[PDB]
Amino acid sequence: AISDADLKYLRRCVDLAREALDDGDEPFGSVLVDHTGTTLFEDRNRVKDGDATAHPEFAIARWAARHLTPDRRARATVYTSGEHCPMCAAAHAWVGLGRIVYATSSAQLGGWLTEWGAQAAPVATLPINTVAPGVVVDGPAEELAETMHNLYRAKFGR
Amino acid sequence: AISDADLKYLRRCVDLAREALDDGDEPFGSVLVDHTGTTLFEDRNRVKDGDATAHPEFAIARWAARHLTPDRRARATVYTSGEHCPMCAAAHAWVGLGRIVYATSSAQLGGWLTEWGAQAAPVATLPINTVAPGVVVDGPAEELAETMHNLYRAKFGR
Ligand SMILES: O=c1nc[nH]c(=O)[nH]1
Ligand SMILES: O=c1nc[nH]c(=O)[nH]1
Ligand SMILES: [Zn+2]
Ligand SMILES: [Zn+2]
Repeated sequence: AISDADLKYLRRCVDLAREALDDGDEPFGSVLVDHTGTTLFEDRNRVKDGDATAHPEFAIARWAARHLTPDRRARATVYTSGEHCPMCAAAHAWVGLGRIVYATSSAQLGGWLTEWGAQAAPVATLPINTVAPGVVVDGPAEELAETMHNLYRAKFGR
Repeated sequence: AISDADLKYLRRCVDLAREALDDGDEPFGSVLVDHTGTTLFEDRNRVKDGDATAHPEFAIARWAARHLTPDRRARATVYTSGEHCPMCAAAHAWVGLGRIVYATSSAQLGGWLTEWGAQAAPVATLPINTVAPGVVVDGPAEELAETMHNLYRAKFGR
């Protein structure tokens, strides 16, 4: 399901999540990749300037809306370190992007938060296909479960 | 309870939706109201230029994160002609806005779209509280339902 190439991109997402963490933001990174394997756009979380909606997948949906034809959007892939929240999953579906691949699920992150005693997000951790039934979704990647546990702990578990 | 003040704001939302319809956009309008009864920001749907995520409730959330302190956001009210889609409900809860009042439910709109044989949105019509469990939500308003049915019919009927 997750190819070797798919892993390479998820690892790039983990590196963008790390840049975010190192810069004071939350550890989420995301990459948009055309059908050919060329990276079109990369972004990471930027909520530290006060806007909690500054999620990378959202910015990818809007970048694609402005710069890609619908046909090209349907055949592009979004890679993300963490599974799209409902905001990001709906935006993705609204603009007509294609396959999503995630390293860790929002269910896992949900679970990990409570284990540390951290406050739950005000947004439910709904799987992507509850929000967006038509989207092709792959993940998680078992290889990245430990790394993402560590990253998420660095930010949310003290 | 939807009060008489609330209904006045919903009627302004219906007017903004009609402005969207006359401009060639989809009929959605929303208003952000301070706890003092002051209108702070007003917007409507702007998707015709090709960005399908140009929902007014989402513009409200970003304007609020930019312009209001967290505490002022929590005490302000968002009025909307149509119930927040999952993208907009999530954004609202991320930035920590308060009460939502809507004139017509996304369930009502979904049923109407099915009657017209209109193609269903790529985003599921989840109730606000499925996405954002902590938000106080009121509506629909029985008195504006037929009015919004007519505006929807103008855009989506066939
Ligand atoms: O930047 C983000 N991307 C997905 N979910 C979340 O809470 N934050
Ligand atoms: O502008 C919008 N607001 C709510 N739902 C929708 O499809 N569009
Ligand atoms: Zn998100
Ligand atoms: Zn919306």
